[PDB]
Amino acid sequence: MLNQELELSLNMAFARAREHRHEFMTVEHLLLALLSNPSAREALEACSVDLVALRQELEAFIEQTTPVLPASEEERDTQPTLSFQRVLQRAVFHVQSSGRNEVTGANVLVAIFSEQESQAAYLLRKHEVSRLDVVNFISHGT
Repeated sequence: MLNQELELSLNMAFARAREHRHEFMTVEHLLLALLSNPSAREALEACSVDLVALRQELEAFIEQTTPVLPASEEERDTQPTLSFQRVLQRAVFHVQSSGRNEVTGANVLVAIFSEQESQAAYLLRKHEVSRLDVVNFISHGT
């Protein structure tokens, strides 16, 4: 049910975490991946969000908080955490309820706002991304 561009973003996120040997991937990794997803980026530019500043702070936070695998063996692949899974599950079932067939990066962006205590949500608020604006742009513009 995921559209090509969203599948690409998720694959890129996985491939990035493997390159970095990151032990797990949180909702913050997901948001970082969405900053270059056309659907989610378009929604963010419509809100006049400074994507450069947002990306830099998100990247800093990830590197500073994500454990990195030692040159040792075992668990070579990264694992999505409960926040990463919840957000995707939320988007998928919200789209299914809207009668639409495709899940886009923008739908996933809206779902991230529901992870209220996450650093991802904190940074969206910090950078003045109103969920109301995002939702209005999606309902009408897509």
